[PDB]
Amino acid sequence: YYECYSDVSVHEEMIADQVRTEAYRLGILKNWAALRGKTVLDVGAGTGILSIFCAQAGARRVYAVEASAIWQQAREVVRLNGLEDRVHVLPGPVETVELPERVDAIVSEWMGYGLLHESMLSSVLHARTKWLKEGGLLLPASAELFVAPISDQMLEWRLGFWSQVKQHYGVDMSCMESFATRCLMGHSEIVVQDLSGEDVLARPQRFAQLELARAGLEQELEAGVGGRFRCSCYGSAPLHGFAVWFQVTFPGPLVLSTSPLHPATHWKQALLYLNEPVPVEQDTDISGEITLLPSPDNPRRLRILLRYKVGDHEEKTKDFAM
Amino acid sequence: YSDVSVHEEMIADQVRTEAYRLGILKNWAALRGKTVLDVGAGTGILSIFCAQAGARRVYAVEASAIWQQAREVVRLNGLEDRVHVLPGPVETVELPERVDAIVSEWMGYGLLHESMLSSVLHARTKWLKEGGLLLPASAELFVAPISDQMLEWRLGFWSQVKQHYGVDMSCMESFATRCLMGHSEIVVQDLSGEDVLARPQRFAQLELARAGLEQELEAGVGGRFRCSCYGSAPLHGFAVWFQVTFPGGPLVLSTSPLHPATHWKQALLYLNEPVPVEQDTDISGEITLLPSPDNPRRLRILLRYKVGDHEEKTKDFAM
Ligand SMILES: NC(=[NH2+])NCC[C@H]1O[C@@H](n2cnc3c(N)ncnc32)[C@H](O)[C@@H]1O
Ligand SMILES: NC(=[NH2+])NCC[C@H]1O[C@@H](n2cnc3c(N)ncnc32)[C@H](O)[C@@H]1O
Repeated sequence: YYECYSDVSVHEEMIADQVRTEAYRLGILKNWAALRGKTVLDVGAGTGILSIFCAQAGARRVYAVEASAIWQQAREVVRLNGLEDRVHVLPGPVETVELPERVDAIVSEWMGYGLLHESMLSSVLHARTKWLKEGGLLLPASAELFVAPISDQMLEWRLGFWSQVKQHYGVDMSCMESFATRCLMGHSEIVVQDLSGEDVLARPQRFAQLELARAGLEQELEAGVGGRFRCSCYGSAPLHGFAVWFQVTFPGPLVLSTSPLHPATHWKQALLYLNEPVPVEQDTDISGEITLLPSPDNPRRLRILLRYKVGDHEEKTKDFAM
Repeated sequence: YSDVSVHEEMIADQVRTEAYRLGILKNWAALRGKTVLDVGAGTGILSIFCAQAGARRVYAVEASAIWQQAREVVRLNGLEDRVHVLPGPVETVELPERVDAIVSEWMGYGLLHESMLSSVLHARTKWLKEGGLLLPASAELFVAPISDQMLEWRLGFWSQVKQHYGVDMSCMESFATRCLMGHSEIVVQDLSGEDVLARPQRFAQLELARAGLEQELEAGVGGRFRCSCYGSAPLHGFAVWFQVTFPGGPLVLSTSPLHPATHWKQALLYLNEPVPVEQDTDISGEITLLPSPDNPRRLRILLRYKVGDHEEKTKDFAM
């Protein structure tokens, strides 16, 4: 983990994510009145680009706390922009860092795949408890989870591939389709893949909301985060499972979304495949509940417990891990 | 290989699958009425190509659980009379006769990574008749110095941050070069002809009919090379790729960046830093493909090179 964020690739991926980086830039600059002349704490600053956005927004003092080796690159970026007097890159975890003062605001890019995989939300909440002033600002302030049933067209392509071999090469391989379905759908993994609007089978349902200012959100991460949903299918298509994505809200309201209906990001969406495709029709009712949990082996690994019911079928469950 | 994705990836590789189909079908005269051994048949698609080419019998040996799907595929094509799927490794399988030909899809990344060449050589010694047909029959290894254009854009990205967000990050290019080039790992990436700095050089050839080739793989495979640069560009390292040659009745399946792309792409051997070169800059050296000391299935590459008047350097790559 320390080895990943000390490398260039993940930071190159995060900054080249134009939708994400421009959203944080605007969400910060939009809060100029709340940041002008104030102090900011950046949890997991990486290269320090968000700390510099806060200084450009008028912040008097920004502390860029970064645990991996990339803090030495953040120091170089900050001096390269002539900002080391206002932006102080501090190495180490935010839980053991020593600030000279409680800060007026906390900014952090903490979200992982499925919102909570390999996430540093607990590190941000730990910094909110220890260093945020009473009534301080949080950027982003909240995260919203969404779910929708899907008919993954790419999966349908990989499933029908074996029925298409004979047209191209003359060898009938349609008997592979039953075997390919079990291999691509029978597993219990969370699949990270980006879908389009054509894949969405019903109206996306918002099933959970996390307000980062709430005390006790820390304990609820251990118990599990999620909620219940109900939707009606747009039309007839094979139900492959569900897509789970998130958005974060900045106090303005600016929204950074990872929805398939909105421009793509590096998070894509988290796909929960059923064991087999399920035929559904227009106005088919799909209800259930989804819980985002830490894996019992690794508290940084996202586990998702799915409970669902399709029409008159009996309620089923499935247990996913990243 | 009991999972579908690797077989789906192999068959979706149109350049690879069509080359094997033609190397088999164009050998109809040599395969008509003859027997074929398919080493690692997987789904059995190559064994059915050999049947259409005219083979009187094909033994499709497969060691993973995918042999049950190949058993179904052969039945679905009405060919279980002359195509027989036999489970287990080719080293312990019992055939009723020696065969006239061997067909096998055995090449891995860098030709010899997660390859089954030894199993094919084991089957050549045990089951192939004298002078029998091998499909493919040989493999040719190539090297060319490269200026990776994708690597240069990944390096130049940090100087472009100030234009969009107003934060200068050009100090990262020095740090990104060490991280993307200072490692000692074989990078599997596909290049184009624009990346090639000099005329590709063949530095080794493997003849699959040769007994004792298996012992030579364990000592190392490769040879020397010499090339002069096309023009001026930063030298980032060397790309290694292969081609397999079928006996004609001569079709070649290439993984060169100058030829249509395959799933093997090319094996990129990056230097620690970029090296400026110009037109007619002579690059000489030697490359050896070896089994890793930790894992004999894992490809290691010893690179020894000299750029112009610079001192001869070496670098030790693994997959
Ligand atoms: N946004 C994400 N999904 N991940 C961002 C992780 C970034 O925050 C850094 N980071 C993670 N946890 C911490 C922590 N407790 N304290 C400081 N930096 C941290 C990590 O080094 C990397 O730069
Ligand atoms: N990896 C490749 N270059 N080709 C695919 C390997 C295929 O050959 C099969 N295979 C590999 N080694 C052997 C062996 N010794 N005997 C039989 N089948 C084998 C493997 O199960 C898979 O279906």
